[PDB]
Amino acid sequence: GLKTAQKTLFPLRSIDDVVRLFAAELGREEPDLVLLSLVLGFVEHFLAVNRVIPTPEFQPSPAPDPPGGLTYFPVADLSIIAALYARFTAQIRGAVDLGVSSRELVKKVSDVIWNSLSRSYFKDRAHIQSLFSFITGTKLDSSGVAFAVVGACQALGLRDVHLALSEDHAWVVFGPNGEQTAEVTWHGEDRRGQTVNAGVAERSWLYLKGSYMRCDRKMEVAFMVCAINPSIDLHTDSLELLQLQQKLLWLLYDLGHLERYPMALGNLADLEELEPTPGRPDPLTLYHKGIASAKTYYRDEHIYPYMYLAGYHCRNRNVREALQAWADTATVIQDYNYCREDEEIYKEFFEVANDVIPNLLKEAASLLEAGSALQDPECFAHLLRFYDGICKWEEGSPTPVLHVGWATFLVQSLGRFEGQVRQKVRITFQSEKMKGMKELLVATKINSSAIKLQLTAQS
Ligand SMILES: CC1(CN2CCC3(CC2)CN(c2ncnnc2Oc2ccc(F)cc2CN2C(=O)C[C@H]4C[C@H]42)C3)CC1
Ligand SMILES: [K+]
Repeated sequence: GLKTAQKTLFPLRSIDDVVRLFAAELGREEPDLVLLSLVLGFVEHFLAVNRVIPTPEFQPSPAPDPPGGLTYFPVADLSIIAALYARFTAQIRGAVDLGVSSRELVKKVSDVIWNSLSRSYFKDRAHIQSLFSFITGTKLDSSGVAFAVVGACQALGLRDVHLALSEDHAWVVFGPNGEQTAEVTWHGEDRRGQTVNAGVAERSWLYLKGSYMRCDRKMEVAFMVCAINPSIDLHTDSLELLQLQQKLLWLLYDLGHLERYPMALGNLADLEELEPTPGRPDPLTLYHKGIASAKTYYRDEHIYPYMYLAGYHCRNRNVREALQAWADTATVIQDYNYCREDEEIYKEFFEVANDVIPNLLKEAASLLEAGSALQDPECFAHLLRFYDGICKWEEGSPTPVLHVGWATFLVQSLGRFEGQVRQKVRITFQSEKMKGMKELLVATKINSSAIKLQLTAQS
């Protein structure tokens, strides 16, 4: 059952109503993860899953239809939300018979979630992150399973069970000092029931060498807020869900609950880039706050803080700063071993190397044709440092990184820098691969076939 202080806040008729419910919950020692996730999932379902109103091309009279379209909000009645809340609690409270939780108990709660899920659905669909999705559709995405287990543990009074988050995987931590770990969901087959010890030991990006986020209840709220998915379709985001996420992230920010959450700070900066809130820090300040957070709390072993920053510089045509931030990105990855479950960060580096940097340099070339970053040997050195970090990442790893297609874009990006610029650098490389082709990189003529042979040499 819901406390009367919670019920008095319903019905929710606006974004602001939702923000007040979140503000009220975050003022308590145990913000109700199940209540809050159900509200967000309900609002998201009727704003993005079933879009009620779609998202026109002057005259003396008023226009027949709203000339700028409509935004809307689906009213969240207490009756609807409490009914779903009671459904979840009856389910969880019934399936387990009851300040440190044991491994046997955590596995039990995890199994309750796991075995409730549909046997066959597309695990990568949008809008199956929330407990609304779990209750009304018996479907959860990978990290949504972990969040639901944490939520179920809170509903059972297991105050020591918490969400653990890397940059692409989720599990639970528990025990005396939060040092116990259990896999509860799949990634990518599954390691459910295992500890994460072997993943931390293999130095894969997926477990961040142990420098992963151990949430408290307030960061679990921040997680579900980051989990809002505004996509209506591939080309259309719900303005309302973006605005809801933005107001909620600022609320969490002001309470200090994004201090140890770098990707949440980058998320907020991305939103401020599109819709700046007057009186708030500008996006660059927030991007640098996320980098400072990763340095302070996670040993500077996170990748995305620098990709957030680089992307902003890229969209703002700050070529020098973008290239330096990508070089900084590769400098963090170079100390990891590329493992089989690391595909997500691989795809991000792939798009940077083979699309975003080529586009950035083509943009810069269009300015020069009409000082330019393409005439700056520091920019060229940053490009080489980016590839050096990727090569060192690959070096000695169980999985190859570079393939022939990467060499095509490298040759093209090298060519964007005139030989007279390239011949000015004096660089030392970490990777054997880059050491083995330093002279090819600074030669007046760029030997495409040799660079392809060298970049594709087997690790
Ligand atoms: C490349 C760039 C953009 N890019 C950066 C990376 C994200 C996508 C956008 C930001 N984001 C996250 N934000 C906050 N919390 N977790 C996140 O990721 C995880 C982490 C562990 C998991 F197990 C599952 C997910 C997926 N996930 C989310 O996306 C939100 C909540 C539901 C969780 C991943 C420029 C930087
Ligand atoms: K390596």
